[PDB]
Amino acid sequence: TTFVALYDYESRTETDLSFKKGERLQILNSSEGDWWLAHSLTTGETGYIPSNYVAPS
Amino acid sequence: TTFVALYDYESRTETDLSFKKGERLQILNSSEGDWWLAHSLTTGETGYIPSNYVAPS
Repeated sequence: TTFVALYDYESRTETDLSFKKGERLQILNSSEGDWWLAHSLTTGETGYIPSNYVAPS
Repeated sequence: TTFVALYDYESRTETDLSFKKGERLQILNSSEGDWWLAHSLTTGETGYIPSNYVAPS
């Protein structure tokens, strides 16, 4: 249920969470799901996608 | 290896990927890993975290 930060992390966008090594973190359930780095074969664009929006080919 | 978009998705930050239903998407390997929505019990802040930066308590 609970995780611990292994390294510092500085936020890079409005939506990520900054934390320090040692912080205790609780994972939450969103409707979008986990986010994956993806490349669109249709458009050539790249970036993070919500896993719950996609299904295997 | 390949996934298909089930719904349209409009990007909300500089780092996510917009796509339309039907696009074919390839998942890529980054050093940060998959991203999870998390709540810091240490600071009370909330947002997405790189999974490879944390370990179970």
